[PDB]
Amino acid sequence: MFEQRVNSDVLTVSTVNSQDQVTQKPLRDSVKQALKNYFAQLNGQDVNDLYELVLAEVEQPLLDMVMQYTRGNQTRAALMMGINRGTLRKKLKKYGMN
Amino acid sequence: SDVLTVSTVNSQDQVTQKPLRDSVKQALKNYFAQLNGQDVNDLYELVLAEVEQPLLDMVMQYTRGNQTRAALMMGINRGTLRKKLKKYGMN
DNA sequence: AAATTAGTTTGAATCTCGAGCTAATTT
DNA sequence: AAATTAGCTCGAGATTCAAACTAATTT
Repeated sequence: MFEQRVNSDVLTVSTVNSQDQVTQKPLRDSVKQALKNYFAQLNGQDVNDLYELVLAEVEQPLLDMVMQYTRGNQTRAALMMGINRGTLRKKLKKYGMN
Repeated sequence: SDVLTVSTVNSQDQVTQKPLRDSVKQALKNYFAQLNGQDVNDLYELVLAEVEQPLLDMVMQYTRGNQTRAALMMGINRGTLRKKLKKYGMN
């Protein structure tokens, strides 16, 4: 009665295909594309922060959204994110959202 | 300027970059809409996994399997990297 | 009025880190 | 042969955690 939703189709993005149709592709694939494009524009420059870089690009929208969902309620936001309330306050401060 | 972007296409078949954070934002709005007040619980490990896997995968490809060079690029410890590689069964 | 949340501290537990070593692999 | 990397181990330092609490806010 319940069709399987694989982990990769839980967070998805609208895309356009070779027959000009709108389809949902995983968010992972967006991340793959951002990076292929990041790499292509390196031309041998040194990177030492790729993890923090990516992590930010993802924490900011996540906090942004969960805070809107909870209408500013930090205790609720922490409970649905699955992290300590203090940890959250730390992150909110890090991105100027407190 | 924004280093992490993706390609979008509009109705006039013109292509344009957009920040990766915008995709994430779309994805979450879509997730929240799809659940109607069902409780969300581990949203941080969820997203982090969706992002850490293709990150490891792309960097390992770029360094051709070299874990030591990979960790250096990412700015994390070689142990941490191995640990993450274990976590997602890429070993 | 009661209930919940914000803001804060304290210490325990978990993670991340560099460092250090040898065997295997690449150069 | 020399050089680098993989796979370990061991603390040390940093981070996340849950408890506590009271003031502030929302219900």
